[PDB]
Amino acid sequence: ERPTFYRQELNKTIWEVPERYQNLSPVGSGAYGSVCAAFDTKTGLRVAVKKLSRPFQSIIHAKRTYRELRLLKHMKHENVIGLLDVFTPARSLEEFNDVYLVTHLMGADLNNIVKCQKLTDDHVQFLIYQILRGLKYIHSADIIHRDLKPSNLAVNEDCELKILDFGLARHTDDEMTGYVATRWYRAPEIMLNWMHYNQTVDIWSVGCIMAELLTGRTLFPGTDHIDQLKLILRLVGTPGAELLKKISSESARNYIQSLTQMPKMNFANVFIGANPLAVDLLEKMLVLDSDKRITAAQALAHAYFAQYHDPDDEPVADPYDQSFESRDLLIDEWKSLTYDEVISFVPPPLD
Ligand SMILES: c1ccc2c(CCc3ccncc3)c[nH]c2c1
Repeated sequence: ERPTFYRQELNKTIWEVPERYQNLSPVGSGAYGSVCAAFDTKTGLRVAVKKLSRPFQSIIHAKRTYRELRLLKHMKHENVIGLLDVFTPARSLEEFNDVYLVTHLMGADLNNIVKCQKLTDDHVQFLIYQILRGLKYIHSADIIHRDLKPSNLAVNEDCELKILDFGLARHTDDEMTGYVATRWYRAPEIMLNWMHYNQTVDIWSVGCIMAELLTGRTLFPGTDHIDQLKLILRLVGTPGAELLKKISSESARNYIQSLTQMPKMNFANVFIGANPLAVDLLEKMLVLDSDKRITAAQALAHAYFAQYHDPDDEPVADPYDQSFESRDLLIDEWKSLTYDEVISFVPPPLD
């Protein structure tokens, strides 16, 4: 049943992993967790192993660890990060304090691709198709990613794409401040807290990404929140009375009304030389009123993706029980719940 584990110190941290994982080599960084690349001798796959930093330190961390594991165990889709394995060296709940998570090793993110390679319209078609395909899956389980940007999209040498790094923790105010890529892909309602957000925030992010694939350049590289809002409103226009009413914040609504009114720009004169179907799709995604944006399912049927669209191979997710989110528990209760999820994990099959 239980595998044999071996110990190894790598960069001032003790990795204790099953024997199946060999040639552990440190990768990236770790405020969320330390990450090693390894070779999985059971599957034959190169894998990334994450050891969680201080998982049951507070109630908020313990719940976040449970949330991450619940979410990762659910995701079973080609275009979304899947769990290969989850383990602990603990033999009981009483000595449980470390969680390790295993997934397929990724080399390149979409940021590396747009920076370093020239992309044809067919590449943009295929890349955006795959993001939307994964988003249809994610959104069908009532999961909102909340933080789609090129650095959270893993891409291989065949242009095959996966969505990673879900909005699990809140960002700090400081990492959202200034001339930063962490805010450039955020929908303005979430960036400025206009109203209760919903899954359509992710479609805004896809439009920003699509635009950057087409031009090679950030669409809204604001130097701060307000500079970024001005860049957004220059392109899409200032809001009308209908959207203004939906902005629940009185001060945010007051500030918007201080701005000089601007019409929506001609997107064919911004996205010069782009496929007219790409421009049409962008106009449907980069809509200020979140209720009027195209959804992922709607966008997959758009003519831009006619080469790739297959309605029989665009699956939806199994129902995801998210009722834990409204629940208030103790640390040892979240920890016990987390332990049950580690021990009940079944690896995905062979093909
Ligand atoms: C689940 C979520 C995240 C991770 C990580 C860190 C992110 C990553 C993913 C793939 N390759 C390299 C780095 C490693 N393993 C994980 C398991």
